This record gives sequence, C-alpha cells and structure tokens, in this order.
Amino acid sequence: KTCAESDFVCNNGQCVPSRWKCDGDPDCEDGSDESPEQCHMRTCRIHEISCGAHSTQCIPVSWRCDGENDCDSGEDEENCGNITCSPDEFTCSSGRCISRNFVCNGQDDCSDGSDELDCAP
Ligand SMILES: [Ca+2]
Ligand SMILES: [Ca+2]
Ligand SMILES: [Ca+2]
Repeated sequence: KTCAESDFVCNNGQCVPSRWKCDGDPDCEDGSDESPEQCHMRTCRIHEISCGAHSTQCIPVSWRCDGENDCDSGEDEENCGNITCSPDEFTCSSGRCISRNFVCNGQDDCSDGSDELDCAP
C-alpha cells in the first residue's frame, strides 16, 4: 500500500512517486518535496523562487525586500524580514545575529533556544 520502489520519499513522511519532483506541485504539506532533499539538484517552483539554476536553492519570495530575490548564496536577504544581519553571522530564529560559535551547539544562546530548533543532522 505504498508508492513504487523508484518512488521519491518526502520530508513530511509523505510519499510522492518520482513524477512530483520540483515542479511547482505543493504535494508535500511542508513544501519541501522540491527542496534540496528531493530536488537535490534544482529549485522549487511557485511559493518559492529560484536563486541558482546551477545549484539547489529555493526560498519563499517573501525575502524580496528590494522587489527581487537575490539569495544565490543567501547573501542579499538572509533573515531580511526580522532584522537584516550579515550572512557571515548566525541567523537567529528571530532574525538576530550572533557569532557562528553559538550555532546550535546543543545549548540555547541567541534568544531562548530556537537557535537549535530542530538543529539535528
Ligand atoms: Ca511537487
Ligand atoms: Ca531580495
Ligand atoms: Ca547553540
């Protein structure tokens, strides 16, 4: 009662045969059927724009603070909503920036703990 062997597994535990690849199809409740996990070579489509036709990078257009997404390497708008930090800093769940040394080291630090919100492998 499961997809065919060559099927592609989705990140939300959902199952989608190889034909629902990054193709603009919201089939995964978490929108990540078109992310680097399944579309590990291309970017999502609609509800997420293209930052690199040469790599796997799709993000939600909401970071177009200048009317464009320029995040080729997440440099122009990383955490552009909350606070604009410098891409060379550790993006906080609230947008804040701290030293990359506080990157989820299994210990809270930036605000409360979100700094490690599901920071597992
Ligand atoms: Ca899809
Ligand atoms: Ca932008
Ligand atoms: Ca930490």
